[PDB]
Amino acid sequence: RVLKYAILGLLRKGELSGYDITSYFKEELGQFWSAKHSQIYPELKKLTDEGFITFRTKMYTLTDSGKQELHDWLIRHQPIPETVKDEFMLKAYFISSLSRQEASDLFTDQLLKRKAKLSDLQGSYEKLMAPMSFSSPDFGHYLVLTKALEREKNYVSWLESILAMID
Amino acid sequence: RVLKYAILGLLRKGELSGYDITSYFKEELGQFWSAKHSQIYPELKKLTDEGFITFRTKMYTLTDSGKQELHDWLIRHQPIPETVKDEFMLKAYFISSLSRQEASDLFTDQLLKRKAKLSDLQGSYEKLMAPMSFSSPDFGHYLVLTKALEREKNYVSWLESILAMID
Repeated sequence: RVLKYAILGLLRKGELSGYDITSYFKEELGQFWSAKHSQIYPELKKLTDEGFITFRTKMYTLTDSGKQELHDWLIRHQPIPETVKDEFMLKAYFISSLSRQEASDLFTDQLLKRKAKLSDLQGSYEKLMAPMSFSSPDFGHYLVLTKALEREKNYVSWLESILAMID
Repeated sequence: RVLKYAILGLLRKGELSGYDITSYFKEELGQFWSAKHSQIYPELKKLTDEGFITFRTKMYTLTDSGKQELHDWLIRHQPIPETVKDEFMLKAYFISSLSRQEASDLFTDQLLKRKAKLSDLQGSYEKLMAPMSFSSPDFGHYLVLTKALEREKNYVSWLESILAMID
């Protein structure tokens, strides 16, 4: 039920259609929480049968039960997950099988793609910021944007310093 | 076949038993590439039927075919994946449903756990470094250690600066 709390959360500010919920997944949310389109409507239906959302004629809204379910999940302290899979880093672990030139080529290609990804994130940041506060309506978007930005900058920085060792 | 290239890579320096391959997963590799124990021996068997590894009496070794298969995968340029799921960041996106105090409590608990995780990584780093070079036999381990270190430092740093905004 990977989509349960994503959908409950998307509804936290009022009603949305199933189209709208899908677009929120295909846009700013499905960067850090991707959904298969084949899973949205089963989850919507399951949340309905569970009494967490209701609908009108189709526009879904949180029920009070759904609001409470969302709230309990938000404040819950969870163990931090096991490291997220990174296929490139599996390669890095096995670097003894690469020549110096092949490792340089591999890391350089990775650096290029992550700087390019960083560039897209810096664009979305300047678009969003075109004075942030806790209760600002965009604070949540600002949180995921800056986390992703910081993450790519650090990845870029690590790649550059390994390239400086390799080369 | 999530384990295919992890196992081929574990064998790149010579023969290993299935026990040894499992321990490499339960130790330094299964941090950034976890395996279910129920998947190791099916993968070993599949790689055997594929001619990528062979065995003696059970000690598995790469075949020349397996070495080539590993090599082709290493040098291949792949698209960088969609962002890795982070449940905490889904919460951060939905922060408008939290009071200031609840968000502070949530972020503070996250900061504590990631600093503690950073501490374990800094210990493994000082243990490993008890003068790194490209062809050093530990370079691969040094790559995954420093990537994970840099990653937790940046996460800690981002959490601290959000806490400085929230509080």
